[PDB]
Amino acid sequence: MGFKVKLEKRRNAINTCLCIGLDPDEKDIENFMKNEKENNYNNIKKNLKEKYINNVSIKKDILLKAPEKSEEFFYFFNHFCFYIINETNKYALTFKMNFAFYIPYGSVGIDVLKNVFDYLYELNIPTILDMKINDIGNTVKNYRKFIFEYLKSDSCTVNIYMGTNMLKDICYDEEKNKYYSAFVLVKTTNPDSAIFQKNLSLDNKQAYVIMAQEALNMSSYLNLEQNNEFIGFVVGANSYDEMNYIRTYFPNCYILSPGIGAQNGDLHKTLTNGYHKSYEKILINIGRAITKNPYPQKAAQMYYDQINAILKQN
Amino acid sequence: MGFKVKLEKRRNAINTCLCIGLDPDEKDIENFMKNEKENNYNNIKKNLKEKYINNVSIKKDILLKAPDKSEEFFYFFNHFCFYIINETNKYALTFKMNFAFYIPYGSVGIDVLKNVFDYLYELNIPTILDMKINDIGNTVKNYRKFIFEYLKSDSCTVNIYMGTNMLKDICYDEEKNKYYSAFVLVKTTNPDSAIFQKNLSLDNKQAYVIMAQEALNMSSYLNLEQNNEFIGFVVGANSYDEMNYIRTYFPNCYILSPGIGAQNGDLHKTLTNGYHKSYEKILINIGRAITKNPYPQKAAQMYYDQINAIL
Ligand SMILES: O=c1ccn([C@@H]2O[C@H](COP(=O)(O)O)[C@@H](O)[C@H]2O)c(=O)[nH]1
Ligand SMILES: O=c1ccn([C@@H]2O[C@H](COP(=O)(O)O)[C@@H](O)[C@H]2O)c(=O)[nH]1
Repeated sequence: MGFKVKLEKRRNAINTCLCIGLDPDEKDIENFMKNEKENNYNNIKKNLKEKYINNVSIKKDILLKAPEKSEEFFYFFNHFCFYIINETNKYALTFKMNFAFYIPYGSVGIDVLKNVFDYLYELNIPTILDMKINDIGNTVKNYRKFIFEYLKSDSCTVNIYMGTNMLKDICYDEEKNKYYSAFVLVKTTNPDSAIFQKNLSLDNKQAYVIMAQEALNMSSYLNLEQNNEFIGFVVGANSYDEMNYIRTYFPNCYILSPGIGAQNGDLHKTLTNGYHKSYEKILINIGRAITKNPYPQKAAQMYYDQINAILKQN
Repeated sequence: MGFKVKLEKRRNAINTCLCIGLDPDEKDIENFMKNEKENNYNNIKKNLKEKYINNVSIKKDILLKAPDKSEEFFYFFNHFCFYIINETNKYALTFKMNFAFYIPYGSVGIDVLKNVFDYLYELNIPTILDMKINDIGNTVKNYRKFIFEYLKSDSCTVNIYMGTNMLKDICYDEEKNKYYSAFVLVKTTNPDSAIFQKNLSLDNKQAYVIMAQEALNMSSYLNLEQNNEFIGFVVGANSYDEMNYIRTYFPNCYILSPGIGAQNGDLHKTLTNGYHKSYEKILINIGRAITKNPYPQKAAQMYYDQINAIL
């Protein structure tokens, strides 16, 4: 229907802006495999009872077999992702998945990535692919096809330092007359992100302000928000004094904020600075704090309740 | 094994700085399949006669089949890349392959990319993966493993706008005590690349300059060049005023320059601005002008001879 409408519907459904990050590393997979075998696959057996696992399109036969040795890594990697989604999805307004974690093993991880997006799409849960794509317009069309046609993602992240015009070939497809949403990197959770995003300037404005400004110019040029799509901003949770300014200077803009949890922020200051009455425009991404926690559903609910309490106090 | 030594060794062997870009699109694959079907698989049959094709590690049971299905697209895509490598590798100092062209179909294209790097690695031809990676240090280690451990690439491209420190987790691996090379995006061939790389500045030095300096400071901090690795710059062929500034201000730097051919540059002016006696420090990337040309070897030789004349 459009990412804007889809986000706004689900926010009424579950009343949160929590964005769960699903970034499984190699140690998450082996710990999951060892724990399932020592506990008689209690989580995997629960996955196979879930409805939508019968609708994934890649190696469905292998995935539904009860515990083909070369497929062992594919099996537990994919089932670990189902486990996290099954355990925590009721608290998630959005799921964000970083492309880097699904490529380091070659094609096998892309098949897992495809199944994860198929799974979330049948749950009708909004998705974000954190791929931070950037290239010339001819080349970036390949990224658009992978993100929005193959995976059927709702959105992705973009690094427009090479030029804002790349958004014309990411957020718009003239041949299908289709519109897509994206989050451009504005201020990032790197400790040394300032050297370029702060200390560079044009007309006594810091680079992140000018980059956010240029991003919205492209958004209006492509008429995304008339098609219920948008171009948003990635603003790190630790950047409290740029967050305010983004919300103040650009009201009604969508912000994706990572850095709470594994990178050690303060949730109240982040959410209040980026707050908006439509709080789907202030997505709080929490990944490793949930996915590496021993009781993931318990962890998701903890951050779910904390976010709602800070919303009420707004 | 070091990238600096590998580049300079091969440069003496074939005496060129041509970088052949292998960016096959959807129509390159369909056209290759169509012509192979019309002409009794003459190029695919030539690919299977090569000794080194046995060195690919993914689905060799399909790749080495006589030409004959769900595996049909994978087969012709993979063989098209081998076809180009077989036709043109004698003129290439390095091969650069842009990750974007290998992902849009899902995992199948990554299998081709792996086999392509396997093929080039056994031919001992230097490789570049044009992926322009950028992320936090924890995340980018995954790119380093995919690029330098899985594909065994010699180098890749990086966008350090998120912070120079990501190079610490790309060009160096503390657990293995291994060093890798990279090319940082400095000035790009976008028509509107100026909006950020030119008009942004610190104390009236343009953003690309401060990014280039910050890139080499990181290279010196990691002691890359004593481990026969380096950090280089991506400087567009059309940017003659910055190409010359980089060559003078950073005299011994490695430069990777794309944009000649399909993006309508002038080879003489680009190469002269960035020239260095060790001309492996000025790689000229040519992609579509060769891969989309009807006679790829003839086009590669055309640019090879043209580059050699400019010296
Ligand atoms: O400025 C940014 C942009 C994106 N991410 C991504 O967000 C996720 C953070 O998850 P975690 O730190 O909660 O585990 C990772 O995928 C990371 O690459 C950041 O951490 N900071
Ligand atoms: O500033 C840049 C940086 C990288 N590339 C890459 O170089 C190749 C262009 O070669 P060609 O096919 O245009 O000849 C593509 O992979 C493209 O993504 C550019 O064209 N311009």
